[PDB]
Amino acid sequence: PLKVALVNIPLRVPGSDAWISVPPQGYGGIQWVVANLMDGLLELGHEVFLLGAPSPGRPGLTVVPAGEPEEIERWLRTADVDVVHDHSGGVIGPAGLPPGTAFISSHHFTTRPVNPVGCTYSSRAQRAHCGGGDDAPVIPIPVDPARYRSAADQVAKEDFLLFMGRVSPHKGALEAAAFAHACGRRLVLAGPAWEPEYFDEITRRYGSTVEPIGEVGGERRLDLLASAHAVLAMSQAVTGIWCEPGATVVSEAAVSGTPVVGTGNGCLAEIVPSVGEVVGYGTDFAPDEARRTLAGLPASDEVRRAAVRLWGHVTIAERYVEQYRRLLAGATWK
Amino acid sequence: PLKVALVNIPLRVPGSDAWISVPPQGYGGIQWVVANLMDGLLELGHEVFLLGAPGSPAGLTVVPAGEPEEIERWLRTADVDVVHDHSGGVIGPAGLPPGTAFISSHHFTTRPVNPVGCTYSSRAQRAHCGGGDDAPVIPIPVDPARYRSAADQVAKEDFLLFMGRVSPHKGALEAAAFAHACGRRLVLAGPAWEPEYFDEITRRYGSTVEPIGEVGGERRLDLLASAHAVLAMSQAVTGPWGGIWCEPGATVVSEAAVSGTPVVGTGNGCLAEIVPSVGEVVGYGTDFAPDEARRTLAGLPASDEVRRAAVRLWGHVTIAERYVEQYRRLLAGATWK
Ligand SMILES: O=c1ccn([C@@H]2O[C@H](COP(=O)(O)OP(=O)(O)O)[C@@H](O)[C@H]2O)c(=O)[nH]1
Ligand SMILES: O=c1ccn([C@@H]2O[C@H](COP(=O)(O)OP(=O)(O)O)[C@@H](O)[C@H]2O)c(=O)[nH]1
Repeated sequence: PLKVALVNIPLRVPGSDAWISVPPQGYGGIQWVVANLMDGLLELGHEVFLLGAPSPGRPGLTVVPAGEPEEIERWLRTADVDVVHDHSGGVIGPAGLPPGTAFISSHHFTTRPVNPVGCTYSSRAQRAHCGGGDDAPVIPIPVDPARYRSAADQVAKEDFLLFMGRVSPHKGALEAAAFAHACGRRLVLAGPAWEPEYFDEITRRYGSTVEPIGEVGGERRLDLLASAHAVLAMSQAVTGIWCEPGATVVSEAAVSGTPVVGTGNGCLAEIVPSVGEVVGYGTDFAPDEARRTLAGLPASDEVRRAAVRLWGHVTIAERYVEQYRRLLAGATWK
Repeated sequence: PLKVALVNIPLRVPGSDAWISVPPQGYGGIQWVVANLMDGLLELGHEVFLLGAPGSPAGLTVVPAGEPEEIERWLRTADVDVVHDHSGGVIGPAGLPPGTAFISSHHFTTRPVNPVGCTYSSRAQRAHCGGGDDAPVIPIPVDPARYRSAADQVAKEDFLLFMGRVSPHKGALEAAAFAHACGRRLVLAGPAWEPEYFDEITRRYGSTVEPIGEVGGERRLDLLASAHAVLAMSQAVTGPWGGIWCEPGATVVSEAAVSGTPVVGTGNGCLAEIVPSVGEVVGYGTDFAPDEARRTLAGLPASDEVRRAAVRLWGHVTIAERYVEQYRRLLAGATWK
């Protein structure tokens, strides 16, 4: 079995000197990746060391009290692990690691990575857009069904469409509102709204469709993912040009028995069709084609099974351990 | 002489359909770099075609292509010698007519889409973006004619000035901490898009900071000119861009300096390279000893000193000319990174 350090993106609760946790109390895509990843890792019986997230006891899991990047680099210089798995985007790197420690990253950004050697990408669209070479492995966002509402949880479906993410132009909140209005359905707008003008223009334009609820967390987040009719993942090629790297909410919605309407943006082209349908860019959604797009979305059972088949936390973590071992074997790229 | 197509970063005005101009109506430093460069280029006798900024004040030609598709269609048919990208690779070399040269100014913390024919505003940026030793470094240009002069005789005021996004990596908090140490006021000019951080500042340093929100036009210019110093306190903090923050070119420094205002900054990325020309580099974080920051503040150079400094190092003409040099190199068949 491996000892594997998971370097989470080091990040402070806004306003606080407290840390954002893995998993996160609210908004936080990468911290969710690490959490369904570490769960998988541990189920495979690997030893996990959680860094950049000083956070929640389970066997095999060590939460290192290191969050400051220099606290991490220091801890990592003397750490007795086999695999440094960076999820932070290069807050730390390969140099200064003890000899025979393998370096690996999962790339979660639209920009080219600090550390392209031993880098992995959420999608082929991402790899391409970041300049990743052909032998660079593409490994999707993983999802632990245990973190999310199951069929056994008995959460009933309701009428609304759901947006969960930052209320920002590249996330397509306005386009979500335009789709939901085209279907004659409410959009619950769950997410941090930090850009006032764009928020106000959403409500000015689709005020009667959208219900803004702010950033959400814990039980509410899971109940919302579980109950929504569809989750809207409508990222837009705006200024990068925005290419969605891995689209965290697509595995969450699907694993919560919720199908997805998204765009073909970056990674959405590759994953959305497995659990829903891809629509075009913009806000010009003809109503009946839209309601028609809604009514050919799979059922809770089929998306919940596609999620696990394709992105299951154990399956995906096994795809990573095979890389860790290529690395430790003397394998490299790119 | 040359016709240079200059690609601004195409961005809509928030909540509107209209475009952010060059120079920008408010906040935006790529849009100023471009404005300041265009000035230089226009002065040196070249023809400029401004893309990525339809609707801007119009030998300049402002092209009505703002959308990247709109821009790249125009580029595919234009008769220009040089395409100069400032957008971070919203467009690229492929599909330009044969013998059009490609060059970018890299304005970002992250590695560029178009590493070939890329230039960086600072050596920290180039190092940090993985740019080769052959990739020109050419800092932010400043056109003095865009700012207050000595002749303008703007009366200096007591206050310290922050001018940027009130975000953590820009160190608004730390600037408030530095102003409080000096016993001065911090005029906090800029977009506060992040409530809790901004609430964090006002909580710790409420009698120190005067938040005014975003500014432009004549208020902006006067503020740059009347401030006792400008605060450029970027922090080596982790971010949404991914990685540690590393200030690539720090446009506000050149602005301050050419306005007769000295700068107190950190050593973050480019700052280390430009701030000691026009003021003092200080430590990261909020722990400033009063008397020592007070020292730092009274030891800063005078208006005349920094203005001579800005022009000398970052003069729009002198900086546009180092670009042209790079344009001709490319058209002559040179390459790099
Ligand atoms: O109010 C919210 C909005 C979003 N999220 C979470 O934030 C992540 C969104 O990350 P994603 O990669 O989909 O969007 P991005 O982080 O790229 O903007 C997902 O885990 C969401 O469940 C949340 O917890 N509360
Ligand atoms: O209220 C404001 C705040 C900032 N700025 C301008 O915003 C740009 C800040 O760019 P800088 O490179 O210093 O910081 P960054 O672009 O990385 O946020 C500069 O031109 C400032 O003069 C402005 O015009 N009004």
